[PDB]
Amino acid sequence: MEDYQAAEETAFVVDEVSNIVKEAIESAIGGNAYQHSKVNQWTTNVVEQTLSQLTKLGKPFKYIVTCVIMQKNGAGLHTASSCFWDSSTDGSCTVRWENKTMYCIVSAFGLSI
Amino acid sequence: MEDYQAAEETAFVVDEVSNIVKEAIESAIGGNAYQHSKVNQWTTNVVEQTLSQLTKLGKPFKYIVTCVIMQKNGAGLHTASSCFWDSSTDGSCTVRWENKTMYCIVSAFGLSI
Repeated sequence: MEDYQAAEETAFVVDEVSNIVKEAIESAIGGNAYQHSKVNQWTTNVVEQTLSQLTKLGKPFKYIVTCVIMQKNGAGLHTASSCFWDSSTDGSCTVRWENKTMYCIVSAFGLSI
Repeated sequence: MEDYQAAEETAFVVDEVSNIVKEAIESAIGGNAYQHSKVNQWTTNVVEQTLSQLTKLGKPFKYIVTCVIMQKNGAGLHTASSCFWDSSTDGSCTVRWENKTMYCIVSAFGLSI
């Protein structure tokens, strides 16, 4: 029982990362519409909140967070991520959020130290 | 002198990864115009070529490759990333490529094992 608890403590749980990413996106973006001059601040705030929460987790992981904001004007969006790590300890979580005007794709990667 | 060569061998060279990514983008994409049906193939080929070359480098790095391909239709693009590793060993390299019709941003992250 103790070993499973320790493994869960040291594991990269995708659900909590996705929750953190959703909370950061909503806090920084929320109901706000797409504005080109403010995409800089929005991406910065989302990534900073996500990395702060991931560090607050206390898990022995190096974290890499990437955020993409795109305007809804008919343009096509495709994000793909293929990597090379140890699948037993490192993880990734891609969260797609969208409102009436804007796509926000945030990919978080946690690699064991 | 030997220590410097060993460090350079084990270091995440930004320029080498940038050249690898540019080569992958040119090989997979080249001068082709934007086609939504080909974006999946282009992204997959770019990422796999980048990963293959980075693994052929022989450096003890876990590699993360993310590719974004979007049509040019007047919408402004921003891709942002902020992370948490040991800055002395792990590195990142983002390459922005564009033609008449499409933007393509590829971010590669090499983390020491």
